[PDB]
Amino acid sequence: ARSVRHIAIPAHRGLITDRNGEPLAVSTPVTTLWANPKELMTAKERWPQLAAALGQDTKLFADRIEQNAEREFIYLVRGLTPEQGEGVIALKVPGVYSIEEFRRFYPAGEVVAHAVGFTDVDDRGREGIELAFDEWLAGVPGKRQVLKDRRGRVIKDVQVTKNAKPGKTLALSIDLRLQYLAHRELRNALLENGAKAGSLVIMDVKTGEILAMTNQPTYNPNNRRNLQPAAMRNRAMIDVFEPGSTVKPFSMSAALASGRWKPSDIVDVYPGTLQIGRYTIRDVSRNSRQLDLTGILIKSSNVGISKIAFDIGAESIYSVMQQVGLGQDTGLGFPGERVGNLPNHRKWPKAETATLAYGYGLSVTAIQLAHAYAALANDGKSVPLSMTRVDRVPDGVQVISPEVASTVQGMLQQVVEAQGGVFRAQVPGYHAAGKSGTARKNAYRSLFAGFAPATDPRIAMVVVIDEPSKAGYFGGLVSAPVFSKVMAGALRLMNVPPDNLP
Ligand SMILES: *C(=O)[C@](NC(=O)[C@H](C(=O)O)c1ccsc1)(OC)[C@@H]1N[C@@H](C(=O)O)C(C)(C)S1
Repeated sequence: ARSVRHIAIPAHRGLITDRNGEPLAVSTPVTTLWANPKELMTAKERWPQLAAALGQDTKLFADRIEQNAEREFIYLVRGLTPEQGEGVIALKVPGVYSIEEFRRFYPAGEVVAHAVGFTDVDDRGREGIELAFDEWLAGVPGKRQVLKDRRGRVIKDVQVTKNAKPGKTLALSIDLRLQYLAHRELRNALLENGAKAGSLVIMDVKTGEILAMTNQPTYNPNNRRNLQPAAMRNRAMIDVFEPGSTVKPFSMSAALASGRWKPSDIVDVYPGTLQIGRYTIRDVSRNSRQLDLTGILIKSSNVGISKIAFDIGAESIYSVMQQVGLGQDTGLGFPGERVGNLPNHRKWPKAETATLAYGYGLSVTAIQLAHAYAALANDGKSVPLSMTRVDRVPDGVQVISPEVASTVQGMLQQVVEAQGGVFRAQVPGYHAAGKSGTARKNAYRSLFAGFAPATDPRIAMVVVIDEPSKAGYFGGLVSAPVFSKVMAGALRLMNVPPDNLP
């Protein structure tokens, strides 16, 4: 006859900003319309105007009400503007009710779609930060007591038994200015090279903060009608790859820490191949005999790094890679984040020793690679990763000795600045450091990973471009130019003083 029931009071989802307070996700007030069929059934002459207001066929609308004439609740539509919300309310139909709800808008849209993420139809987080910090952002909902009659007509609002608590504001580590630069330059590299996909990550080597994370393809998270799923992949965090030659500096770190190698030591790489039973190690350029350790990185000799790997043992290389976080949990607690794999064999045969040392037989993400380079640039100290603005920097872990990291930094500066090096990664006005890669998946992954300024490193960056088709595929020519252009702008946006001085 008269029954007490409780209706959920939706809560306003917390504002997401970039590190500078620019809005990235905002809760917009929407109006949801529900109906009591049992009441609607007493006012059928109003139905047609309501169907039209909801853009529905009059017969399909009517059929649906009749089919649910037993129920006391149905959604009519979720998530109208309050202006179109009022339109339907004006129609004054018995048994139509309104709930005030919230809809996310993403001001920056596709520029930061993967990082910021997406909410489902219930305003819960579903991809990216929205998912990872859903508990922070969501906000516990409210409860109001209503009286209903036996037909389920809402007679009376009685009281609020639990206040809605709004979700909490969250400032990302992302800098929208760098995020826009990275986005623009990665899109243009994708189109210039007719490539299938790519990622670019920018990290603060001192604070562990991710300043930019971008992927192609991307999508407009404000356009909830397409949802092409391949464009929704946050590739920087969920696509694993063999990193190939971008891990040679970690091989070189193991070599320098072994006590068996100094930078001026020499390896004979002639004739640019080496038989390992069934396997044959090949250098792309084979006009070399004696190379020093720096030369082995400038020419990316697989023969040279392999011979060093045989001398020092796979264990020492595995150890460095594990300590800098290759194939390791990032601690970011993004659900569905990929960890890849760094297989720890007890002893390694020669084949597996060589392939590890030049970046096959492990799987990593662009974010792990960027983090690893961050530790190398930060004098061998790994600072924990963050996707949220860091006020108080947590203690880092010394994973490579400062002398060794300093020495390898210098070698990577030579990889960029030396005769026959990756000149396309040069950053006019600054000393930049890094290493190119070109990985087989004929299908190629183009890689460049590095940091700047070499004098006092601030920024680590990774560029991954999947299946370039138009103009070659070497990391040194496809990805290096992107690193150059994004590092040119990012350093200046952060007011990092040019270090290419007397
Ligand atoms: C590292 O990435 C690199 N890559 C290769 O040797 C490739 C392979 O595995 O066959 C490759 C050779 C020709 S095209 C792809 O060594 C494991 C070397 N580093 C690359 C780079 O710096 O971009 C080279 C110079 C292409 S070879």
